[PDB]
Amino acid sequence: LHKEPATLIKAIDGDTVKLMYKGQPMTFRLLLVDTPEFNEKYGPEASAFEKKMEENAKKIEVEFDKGQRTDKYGRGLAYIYADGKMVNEALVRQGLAKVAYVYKGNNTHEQLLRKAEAQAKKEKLNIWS
Ligand SMILES: Cc1cn([C@H]2C[C@H](OP(=O)(O)O)[C@@H](COP(=O)(O)O)O2)c(=O)[nH]c1=O
Ligand SMILES: [Ca+2]
Repeated sequence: LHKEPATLIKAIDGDTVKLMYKGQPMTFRLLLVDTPEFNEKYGPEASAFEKKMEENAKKIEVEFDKGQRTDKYGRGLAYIYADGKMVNEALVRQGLAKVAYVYKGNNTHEQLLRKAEAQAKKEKLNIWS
């Protein structure tokens, strides 16, 4: 896998964000995670966390996996990095996202995120509280 550039356009919620990628606006859906909807318990906290992480970053990157790069809704499917730190992993590690939507051939960082989930659950953080 390879990191590619992108620039924040707008935070949307815990697991979607609008980025400019190859000079075009795109909505991205974070691979391998599920945040609560804003509507839902810890939804606003997940959204805030993503937003702060992305907005505070000097450099956003996107990293596609080996399989499909867009979903059925035309969202890009990627791992997103903020100043080299994976947003997908960070949400999971803080108990603000569950590992979810693990489809074969876009699951390169599954075990990394599962480990983060186990640590969050051990610490009874947020969703695991
Ligand atoms: C994360 C992810 C979601 N999706 C689709 C599956 C779900 O379909 P449905 O909309 O039919 O439920 C939806 C979940 O996204 P959200 O969690 O943003 O709603 O996005 C993929 O197809 N591939 C993926 O990697
Ligand atoms: Ca969601």
